[PDB]
Amino acid sequence: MSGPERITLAMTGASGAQYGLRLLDCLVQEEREVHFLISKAAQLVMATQTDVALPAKPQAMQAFLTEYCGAAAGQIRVFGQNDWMAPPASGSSAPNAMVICPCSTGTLSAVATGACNNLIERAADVALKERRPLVLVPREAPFSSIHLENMLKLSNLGAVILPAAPGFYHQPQSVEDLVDFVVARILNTLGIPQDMLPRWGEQHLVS
Amino acid sequence: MSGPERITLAMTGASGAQYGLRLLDCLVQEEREVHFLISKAAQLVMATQTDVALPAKPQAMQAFLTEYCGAAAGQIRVFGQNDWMAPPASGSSAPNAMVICPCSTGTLSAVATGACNNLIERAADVALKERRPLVLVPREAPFSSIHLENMLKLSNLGAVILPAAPGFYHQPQSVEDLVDFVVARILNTLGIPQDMLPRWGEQHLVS
Amino acid sequence: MSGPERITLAMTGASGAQYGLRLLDCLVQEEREVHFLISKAAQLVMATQTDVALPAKPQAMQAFLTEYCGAAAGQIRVFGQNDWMAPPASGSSAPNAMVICPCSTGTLSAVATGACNNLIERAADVALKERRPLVLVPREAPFSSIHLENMLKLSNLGAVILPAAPGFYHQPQSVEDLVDFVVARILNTLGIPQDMLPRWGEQHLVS
Amino acid sequence: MSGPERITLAMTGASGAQYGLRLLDCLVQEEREVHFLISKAAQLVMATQTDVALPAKPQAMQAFLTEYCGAAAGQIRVFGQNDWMAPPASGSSAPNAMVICPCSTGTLSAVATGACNNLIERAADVALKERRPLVLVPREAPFSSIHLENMLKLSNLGAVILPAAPGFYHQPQSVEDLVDFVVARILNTLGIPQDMLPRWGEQHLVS
Amino acid sequence: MSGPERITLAMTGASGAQYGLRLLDCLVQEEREVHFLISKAAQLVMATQTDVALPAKPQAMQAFLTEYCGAAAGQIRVFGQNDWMAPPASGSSAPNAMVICPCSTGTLSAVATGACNNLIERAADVALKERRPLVLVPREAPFSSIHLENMLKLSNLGAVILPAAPGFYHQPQSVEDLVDFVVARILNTLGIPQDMLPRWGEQHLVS
Amino acid sequence: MSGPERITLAMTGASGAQYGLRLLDCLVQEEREVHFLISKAAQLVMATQTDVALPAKPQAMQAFLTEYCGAAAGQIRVFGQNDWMAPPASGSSAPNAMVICPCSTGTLSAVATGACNNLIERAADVALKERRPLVLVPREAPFSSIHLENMLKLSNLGAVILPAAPGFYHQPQSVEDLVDFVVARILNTLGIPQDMLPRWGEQHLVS
Amino acid sequence: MSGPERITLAMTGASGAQYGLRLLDCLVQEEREVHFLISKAAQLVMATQTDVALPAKPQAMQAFLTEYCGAAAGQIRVFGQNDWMAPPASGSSAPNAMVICPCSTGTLSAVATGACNNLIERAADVALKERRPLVLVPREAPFSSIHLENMLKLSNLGAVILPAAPGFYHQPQSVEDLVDFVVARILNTLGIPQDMLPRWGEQHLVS
Amino acid sequence: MSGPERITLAMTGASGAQYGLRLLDCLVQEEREVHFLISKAAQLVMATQTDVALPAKPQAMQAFLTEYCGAAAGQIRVFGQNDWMAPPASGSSAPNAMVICPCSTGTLSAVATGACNNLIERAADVALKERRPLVLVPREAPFSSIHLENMLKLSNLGAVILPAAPGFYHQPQSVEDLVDFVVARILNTLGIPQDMLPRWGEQHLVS
Ligand SMILES: Cc1cc2nc3c(=O)[nH]c(=O)nc-3n(C[C@H](O)[C@H](O)[C@H](O)COP(=O)(O)O)c2cc1C
Ligand SMILES: Cc1cc2nc3c(=O)[nH]c(=O)nc-3n(C[C@H](O)[C@H](O)[C@H](O)COP(=O)(O)O)c2cc1C
Ligand SMILES: Cc1cc2nc3c(=O)[nH]c(=O)nc-3n(C[C@H](O)[C@H](O)[C@H](O)COP(=O)(O)O)c2cc1C
Ligand SMILES: Cc1cc2nc3c(=O)[nH]c(=O)nc-3n(C[C@H](O)[C@H](O)[C@H](O)COP(=O)(O)O)c2cc1C
Ligand SMILES: Cc1cc2nc3c(=O)[nH]c(=O)nc-3n(C[C@H](O)[C@H](O)[C@H](O)COP(=O)(O)O)c2cc1C
Ligand SMILES: Cc1cc2nc3c(=O)[nH]c(=O)nc-3n(C[C@H](O)[C@H](O)[C@H](O)COP(=O)(O)O)c2cc1C
Ligand SMILES: Cc1cc2nc3c(=O)[nH]c(=O)nc-3n(C[C@H](O)[C@H](O)[C@H](O)COP(=O)(O)O)c2cc1C
Ligand SMILES: Cc1cc2nc3c(=O)[nH]c(=O)nc-3n(C[C@H](O)[C@H](O)[C@H](O)COP(=O)(O)O)c2cc1C
Ligand SMILES: CC(C)=CCOP(=O)(O)O
Ligand SMILES: CC(C)=CCOP(=O)(O)O
Ligand SMILES: CC(C)=CCOP(=O)(O)O
Ligand SMILES: CC(C)=CCOP(=O)(O)O
Ligand SMILES: CC(C)=CCOP(=O)(O)O
Ligand SMILES: CC(C)=CCOP(=O)(O)O
Ligand SMILES: CC(C)=CCOP(=O)(O)O
Ligand SMILES: CC(C)=CCOP(=O)(O)O
Ligand SMILES: [K+]
Ligand SMILES: [K+]
Ligand SMILES: [K+]
Ligand SMILES: [K+]
Ligand SMILES: [K+]
Ligand SMILES: [K+]
Ligand SMILES: [K+]
Ligand SMILES: [K+]
Repeated sequence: MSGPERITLAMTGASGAQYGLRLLDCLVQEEREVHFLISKAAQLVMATQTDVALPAKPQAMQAFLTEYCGAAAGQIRVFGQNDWMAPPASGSSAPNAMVICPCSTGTLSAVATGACNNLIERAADVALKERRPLVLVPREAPFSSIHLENMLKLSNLGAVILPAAPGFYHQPQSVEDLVDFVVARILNTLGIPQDMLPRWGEQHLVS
Repeated sequence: MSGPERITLAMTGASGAQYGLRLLDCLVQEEREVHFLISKAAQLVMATQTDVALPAKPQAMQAFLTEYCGAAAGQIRVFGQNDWMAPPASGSSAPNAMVICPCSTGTLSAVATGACNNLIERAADVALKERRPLVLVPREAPFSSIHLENMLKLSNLGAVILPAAPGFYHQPQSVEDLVDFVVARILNTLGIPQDMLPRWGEQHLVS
Repeated sequence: MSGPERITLAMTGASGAQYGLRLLDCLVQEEREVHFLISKAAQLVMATQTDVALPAKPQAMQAFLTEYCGAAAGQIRVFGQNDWMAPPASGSSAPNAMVICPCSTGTLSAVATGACNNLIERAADVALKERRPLVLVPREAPFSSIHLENMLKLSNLGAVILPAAPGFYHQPQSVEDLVDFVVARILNTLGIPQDMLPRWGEQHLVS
Repeated sequence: MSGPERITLAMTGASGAQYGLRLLDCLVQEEREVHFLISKAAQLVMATQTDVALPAKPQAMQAFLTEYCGAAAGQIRVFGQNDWMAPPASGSSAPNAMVICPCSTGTLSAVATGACNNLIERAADVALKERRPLVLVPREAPFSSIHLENMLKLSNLGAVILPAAPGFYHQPQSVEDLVDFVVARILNTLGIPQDMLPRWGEQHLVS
Repeated sequence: MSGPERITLAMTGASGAQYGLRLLDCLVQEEREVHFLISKAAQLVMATQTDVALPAKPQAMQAFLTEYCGAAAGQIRVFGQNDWMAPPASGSSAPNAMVICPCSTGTLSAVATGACNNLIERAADVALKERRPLVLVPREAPFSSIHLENMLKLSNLGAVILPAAPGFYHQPQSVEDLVDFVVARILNTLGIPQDMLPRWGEQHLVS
Repeated sequence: MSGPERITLAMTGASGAQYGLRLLDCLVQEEREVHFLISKAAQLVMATQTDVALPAKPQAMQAFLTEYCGAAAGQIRVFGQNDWMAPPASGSSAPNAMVICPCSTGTLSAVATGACNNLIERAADVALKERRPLVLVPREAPFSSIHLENMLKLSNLGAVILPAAPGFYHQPQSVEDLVDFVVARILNTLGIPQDMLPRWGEQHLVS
Repeated sequence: MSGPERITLAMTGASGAQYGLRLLDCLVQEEREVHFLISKAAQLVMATQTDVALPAKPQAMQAFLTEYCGAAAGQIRVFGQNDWMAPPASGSSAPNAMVICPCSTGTLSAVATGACNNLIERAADVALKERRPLVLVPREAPFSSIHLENMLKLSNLGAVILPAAPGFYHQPQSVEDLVDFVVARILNTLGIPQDMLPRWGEQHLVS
Repeated sequence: MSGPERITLAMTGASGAQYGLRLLDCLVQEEREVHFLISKAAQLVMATQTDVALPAKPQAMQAFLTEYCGAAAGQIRVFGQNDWMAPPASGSSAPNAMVICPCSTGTLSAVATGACNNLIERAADVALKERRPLVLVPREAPFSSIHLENMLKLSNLGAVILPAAPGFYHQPQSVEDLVDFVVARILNTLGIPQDMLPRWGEQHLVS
């Protein structure tokens, strides 16, 4: 397989739960293992703004998502926000790529300053210290200088800042086509195959 | 009226021509005067990726857009990329708010470094030196450190960096609802009335 | 009216609950709408160091403060520390000026780094990204370099750093006259009328 | 009226006394109140290089300028260099816009570093802490790196750096037309009406 | 004795003469030697805003303060603003702790930039080069970025920035109790005994 | 194969056309696909200073280079300076390593500031945002501070700055041996096999 | 002769064509060789705002200026905006001092960032890398922070930033006397004799 | 003579001994005095990679080089790596220009940080403190960020960073023509006559 075997996928409380769910579904279809983390605010976002009824407790959530995605047994692991026994809490874990999708401005801040107040924050701290892939998908507008300084610091350290800013050059016909644009760019960044967004200019031989 | 009487609206060659057109249409409906600028690459973007057939020459373009938006005579002015006689080229002009929507990474760079290679770039140079509103709507993913340093410099100087990153909390049902989300935030930033996005929590009295 | 129609007033756990209460009372008398936020530590400060018995729950608190200030019905809204449905959580809300009075060093830190761990912190994140007024009233001594770097970053971004450092040039005769000095400066910063502190030198014609 | 009711106009010892006098005269004609400050070196500049015989003492100076400009009684207030009873010494004063025209490199330095050795310097310190308009009109050539760092620091904080660098695009026929160019830009910056410099391109409809 | 034998106490022209006088009185009661410096603006502040009639000349002032505080003969030394023969002008002097209380923003600026235009400024220059204690008690609101950068530079070099920002956790009943709060913190910083402010939590054994 | 399948090779107007041609020829022999870009100034450099007669138009150029290198059909693609349909214009393209050989100081500047005025500049903007290899081969002497700051910024972001500074430790006998030294280092940087420069010390077992 | 034998004089599109022409005329009278460069925007400025009818093409322009100034044959050389065969394009050229008079903010930007999009920009890049004199004569008001950062960077590298900010201490009676003031300062900076501005205080023996 | 009478020529252990020898030979032919310094690693480079058999000891080396270059008696002085009696060790010496050709990355580091571990390093420390010419000829590829930061620091202080990066615009036919290109640029930087590289465009009159 091209790309990582295991992805830590953290959802935080920005608008854009759709991107996180679609990414989870694509990662499952490419037979990757997913370590799934979700914040309390992202639970509120999904509950109040989508019609996905995600159970609260980690075991019930793991069962629901496994069904939602047609995943294989053990393929999706769910860990709670203080579960320091989970692999992402330590750099001695097996290597995983991490994506925070969507990434709230508060989680962006925590990651940039090294705050470790929950497993999502610690898992990012670990990704950075181990030089493992870390992709952040912020969804905010406007971006303040605080936001931008936090993104720049992390980009300078090798994190990928991939805003939830879809393009229109594939002639999107639905919300889903926009969601898929961003998910495709994430998978491209991770080096995981995707067929939602063609390779620009692949057939163009001469100008 | 709340907000500026005159907006300089510059379209550049990022993906997202839809946002610029929708904004132009909303600004016309709020009876503002619009000084319209468009780059050669943004012409290519509109031509090759929308089904708006925008004429090439400024006078023909002014006629087309006036029709497209139902604008009043003289309400939309169009200026070409080297027309230094246009009001935006000088700070002695009547005050206008400026929005670059969408804003390519190259135009973001030019603005942040003070390059003045065309009227769009000069018009931004002028907005900043006069302390007149300047809103940039970048549409790129990922954002590199180069992009982020350019946005941060400009945000620190009082420009508003408003990425084309729509939210989902109004339950969007179409591409157009996403486009309108970003346009609404622009109009909110400018202080111009809009009814596309409700005021969050306006009826919420107690927690 | 001169000045903002709506103020988000956040009280945090620094010494100086008196300033926050006096400001709330003045804002009510100038017929402004107040969105009131208070941290758990500021509850402890008021409980253990004032003889204002503030109820714990938001609805009971809203009733108490409305009585305390002689406010009109709906004039004071109270929101709890995780109530993301409240207007201050989103920039799509109606514009409000925000004052954090008093501002603990921990809340100063959170605001300067973009941490968003409660509604007060998020509401400040929003104020800054929207370019809406944000006034911080720290009460600490000494100020460390950490404190000072956090204040400087925010001042450079357009927040007003207004320490709880009263002046003596109005010949204060009581604690209340000192409290009113600081409240007056806040209201002056906000552009809201006040008659507690005269306009210096207004009658002085020549030197 | 558009623009501020009251302007603090400080003249310091750079070459260009003409600009300060012309500005004072225009501000009087637009019926603004002017709080006039002048340094000892600027007195020497006016005395030795203009044929305006400005009296030394504040009361005599106030009488002379009131005559010179055709001002109304009390319209021009004059304050001496240590008169801390004057409104500009305190932020509790009524709001004024401040212009230092011309601005010597030493006064530029004092303002940028926060030195408060006289009323002009203090009045600028106050303008900056209150977020009130502050315009500096330096007249020096070359600009050293010291000068440029001082201007940049202040520009970054929201002061307007408006060098005494007139333009030629109105076809100036006299020294006075050059002086008026700079005065016009000052008044434009302040938001005060002026008819000396037309609005560039106001009649230009299309390119 | 705990703490320094000799304190250089400089009063400058900020509002808050009360703090400087109260500190002088406490230092006298703890049998310390005080080298007293006062600026011309601080003389104006005391004259116009307190009912302490401080004589102008150093010898007359030394006599007055010695009486005011019940000091011993030679215990208070007074030095004028250009008296370079005074111990504080040279680092070869016997070691003293220095406190500038209150500290105007102009004196803060001078100290941070190394300006040495009077004995107070030089005495601070010396304190910093000798690594002797230097405490600054600014009294200003708002603090501008200029103020904050000057405080941060000095704090980073080991000066103590102790704003005149009293706390309310000792249940102050008068202006004097607020003044004493700040004076207590100064004496704590200096390591000099004081009984005005109890030791927080000294009797609290367990949570 | 070790190393990238596809290289974007941009030639710009520095002295050293020989290096770009030799690299193109080596890349062809290692059966890589080459997306070839050349600036107008680099055309002038090749025309006026080499005896390679490179046709002007992209299709004619593609035919000429395919012959020059003995390339396979479609192996060399040529794109013009505004051809935004070419793969290098978008990060959604298939991954390529990019080398700018030689790299003029103006192209170095454009890349470091994010200017995107042609396809070479955009292609570098894309390489950096996608974290794809980007190698710059400047040929200038002296290097100014402007040059050096631009190289440092890009090196800090992960671009490889490989000046056209050949070594002499392989005992070069001709200009071609010097050219091959630099080309070898490029291919080593890219991870592409080369046999022009031996592996230093590969047979040295002990000191 | 004192000063340089050869000056590269670049005119760019700021207001102030008069200064460039007057300087050219003075340089000719001091029998210097002038390599003359002019941008397209500066052609528009001269055409639309002076009554100097400057031919478009370099040879016709060289003939016109030679007549205008009474220059000797070959004394004025004119080079077009892409003529890389001209001496200023290379540091291997004979040494020249360079002056950009007037200097637009866009040309200031290009020089400060190292952009080399035309011969003027390259010629400045070369001046800086060779440590040859480079004088920039900006004419803008206000100066933004972008402008000021660009000037500071270049001043720190040894370029002379000489704004078109004339002085009044020679009692100017006409526009021409103001123009000559700035030209005199340029010639003083270059070390070329001039008799338009006396040497300040040359006859003053004692104070 | 144009240029310096005395050059300190230091050879260090980068590849490119040829440049140092050729420069020494040209300096001798222009009848300059040369103070020659060579590191132990540069001895190894010359020994193992050239067929110049340079004696080890300073006196034997001085004799050999005097013969090699056809120098006059005393024209070449050789000093060993700890000979602090040599003129270059002190700024009280007669002024010399210094060139380090070639300049290893370790010697570049030492110079940039002020390390003074041998006479070459000290001689550069002295050149910089005396503001005497200092030219560094690094020969490395790639340049790391460490290298680039060290070059930038020194360039900012007025050292000339002249990489061993020859140009091809004189149609080089041999290794020697490339070596001579770099040597010519060095001599141009020093202001010493050379006829190896023509003056670009000297005969080009018009574009
Ligand atoms: C409906 C809803 C939408 C939100 N949308 C955003 C958003 O788009 N961007 C953002 O930064 N925060 C948004 N927030 C706020 C955060 O959820 C909040 O700041 C929270 O503290 C984030 O916590 P977390 O980072 O642990 O998920 C939203 C909250 C809610 C309730
Ligand atoms: C179809 C198309 C889509 C593009 N989309 C983007 C984009 O989303 N973001 C971007 O920064 N550049 C995009 N570009 C590239 C720019 O158009 C290019 O860098 C150009 O130089 C911008 O010039 P301008 O800033 O003058 O409009 C796109 C180009 C094309 C043809
Ligand atoms: C009685 C009392 C007084 C306090 N006074 C201060 C103070 O003056 N300044 C301060 O920064 N923190 C003070 N604190 C501490 C904070 O309350 C504490 O750091 C807390 O975490 C702040 O949380 P908050 O920012 O959410 O309100 C005080 C706490 C108590 C109990
Ligand atoms: C005739 C004259 C002209 C001066 N022109 C300038 C000038 O153009 N720019 C400047 O910075 N200083 C100029 N100075 C010097 C200042 O006046 C001097 O540095 C003084 O200290 C400024 O003090 P002030 O800032 O309190 O007015 C001039 C002085 C005189 C006498
Ligand atoms: C009544 C009065 C009150 C003042 N209060 C303050 C103050 O609170 N803070 C301050 O920085 N300056 C204040 N100033 C201004 C200064 O005294 C002024 O800037 C002066 O130059 C300070 O000089 P000094 O630092 O030598 O004492 C006040 C002045 C007066 C007359
Ligand atoms: C013959 C010739 C040689 C040049 N050599 C160099 C060089 O070695 N380094 C350089 O930075 N620029 C050199 N230039 C200049 C550039 O070509 C010029 O600055 C141009 O604008 C670069 O444009 P480009 O980056 O789009 O290729 C040379 C130009 C010519 C004509
Ligand atoms: C009549 C006229 C006057 C101008 N005056 C100025 C000016 O004073 N300062 C400036 O920076 N730009 C001015 N500009 C704008 C520039 O000419 C413009 O930004 C252009 O791109 C500069 O290009 P250049 O630097 O290649 O000459 C003016 C343009 C015109 C038409
Ligand atoms: C054959 C040879 C070639 C070397 N070439 C280089 C080179 O090109 N660049 C470089 O920085 N170091 C090169 N080095 C390494 C240095 O000589 C080494 O780092 C040494 O410590 C430099 O010491 P010096 O600066 O006192 O001369 C080379 C060494 C040898 C043996
Ligand atoms: C949960 C855990 C064992 C953390 C320690 O991990 P690491 O050594 O800090 O990478
Ligand atoms: C096109 C024009 C007159 C530009 C000059 O404007 P400004 O004086 O630089 O604001
Ligand atoms: C609670 C809420 C809808 C937050 C989203 O606000 P915004 O789009 O980030 O200003
Ligand atoms: C002259 C005077 C009362 C200065 C105090 O003003 P502020 O409180 O520092 O704005
Ligand atoms: C007044 C005096 C002797 C100052 C010299 O003191 P120091 O040597 O600078 O500490
Ligand atoms: C030419 C093109 C479709 C550019 C958009 O690419 P990307 O989304 O900015 O990587
Ligand atoms: C036009 C030309 C030969 C440019 C090369 O000059 P240089 O070697 O970069 O000073
Ligand atoms: C070898 C020697 C006398 C070094 C002292 O030189 P300098 O005073 O540091 O320039
Ligand atoms: K598109
Ligand atoms: K949502
Ligand atoms: K007072
Ligand atoms: K003009
Ligand atoms: K308290
Ligand atoms: K070698
Ligand atoms: K004058
Ligand atoms: K060449």
